[PDB]
Amino acid sequence: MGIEYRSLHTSQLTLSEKEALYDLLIEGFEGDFSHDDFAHTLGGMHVMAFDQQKLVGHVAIIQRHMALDNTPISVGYVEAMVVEQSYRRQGIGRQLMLQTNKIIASCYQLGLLSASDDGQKLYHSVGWQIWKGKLFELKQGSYIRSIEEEGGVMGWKADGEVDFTASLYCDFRGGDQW
Amino acid sequence: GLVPRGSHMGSMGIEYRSLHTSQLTLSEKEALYDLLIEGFEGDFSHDDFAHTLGGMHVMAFDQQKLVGHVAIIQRHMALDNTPISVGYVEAMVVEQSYRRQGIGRQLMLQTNKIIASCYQLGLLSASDDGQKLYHSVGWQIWKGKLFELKQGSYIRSIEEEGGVMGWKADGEVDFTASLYCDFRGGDQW
Ligand SMILES: CN[C@@H]1[C@@H](O)[C@@H](O[C@@H]2[C@@H](O)[C@H](O[C@H]3O[C@H](CN)CC[C@H]3NC(C)=O)[C@@H](N)C[C@H]2N)OC[C@]1(C)O
Ligand SMILES: CN[C@@H]1[C@@H](O)[C@@H](O[C@@H]2[C@@H](O)[C@H](O[C@H]3O[C@H](CN)CC[C@H]3NC(C)=O)[C@@H](N)C[C@H]2N)OC[C@]1(C)O
Repeated sequence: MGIEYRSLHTSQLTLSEKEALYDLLIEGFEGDFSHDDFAHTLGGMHVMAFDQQKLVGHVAIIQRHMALDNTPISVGYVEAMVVEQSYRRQGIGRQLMLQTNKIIASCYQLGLLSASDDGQKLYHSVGWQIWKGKLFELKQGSYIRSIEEEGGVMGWKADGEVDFTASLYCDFRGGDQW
Repeated sequence: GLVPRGSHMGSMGIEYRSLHTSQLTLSEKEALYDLLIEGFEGDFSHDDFAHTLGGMHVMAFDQQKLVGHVAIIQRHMALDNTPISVGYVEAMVVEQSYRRQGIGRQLMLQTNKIIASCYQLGLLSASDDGQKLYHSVGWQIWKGKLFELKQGSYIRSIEEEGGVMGWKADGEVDFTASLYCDFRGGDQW
């Protein structure tokens, strides 16, 4: 412990934090990180962990506009969790998601994310549970169903009640829509 | 208790603060809502207040009084069939007694800064009485066709064409291409 946490919007980042963020994401994902993945990281809030001026952890929360069963839903979508390897064994990830949960709770109706191989445990340990409904994405104007993502997407409710069996229609982006 | 949030500058006795929605108190949320209705003379709907939150706010205060606001929403659209990241400008308003003092200009200058650092294109929907201010800081009429998701299908937004304005974020965007916005409650533009 001894890690200072900062919640800042992309518009508030230093050049130092951006350059440190980019190096951390590449080390953590090492070629699994597209230029599209980097694009999805930007535009919203970043939760960052610092060990005495040098960045050790990061998670981002971006606003997405989806449809939950023909009803508009304001989603805080979680992107690019990464913790430096030497710092992965200190609960930094859990602290990251708890600030994430607060931001989602004070801004959006629903938090969404697409779990990775390393972690479907950490997200579950702070209240995230697998999304059970069908998932759809925009593909050249019309909506295709994202079968390859169902079971990999998890949600988190904040002060409401959302049918985790309903269909979700995500907004359009580059690369992986989820 | 209360700590410094985001960022602050001052211009001619007016303090301007850029805050994310997650960085505002419930009291500040209600002060803003009070500002929006009085400033729009009742035209401001609850769907429009929902469209205001979730992103950044620039807020102008005459001393302790909230006298100006603008919001920058992140929206995910398509240009033709290319993905484009949009900072959508919402709920621009200055209190009636505080017009003619350069507050809307300063609000938009901060808006341009936020957009330039975060998104590829700024977009807004302006009134015919409001196009003059955004033109004064580089915004141009969008020339392409506009589309909106209605019940899962894209329909042409004929009534909004000519009323949407854009501001390129240090790049190149063809303002004659068509725009396919994201789904939301209330008015899509
Ligand atoms: C079906 N089995 C899965 C397999 O489809 C795949 O899932 C991918 C998921 O990981 C990825 O998002 C994660 O990777 C992005 C770029 N690499 C950065 C954000 C990161 N999540 C954030 C919260 O850290 C999604 N954008 C796309 C998913 N297809 O890889 C994991 C998997 C379990 O094998
Ligand atoms: C085609 N002639 C226009 C006419 O369609 C209409 O345009 C509307 C536009 O104004 C409105 O957005 C403005 O009002 C929102 C809620 N009222 C708050 C945000 C505010 N823009 C923010 C930046 O101040 C859009 N959301 C919907 C548009 N239909 O009214 C104006 C008009 C000139 O008559």
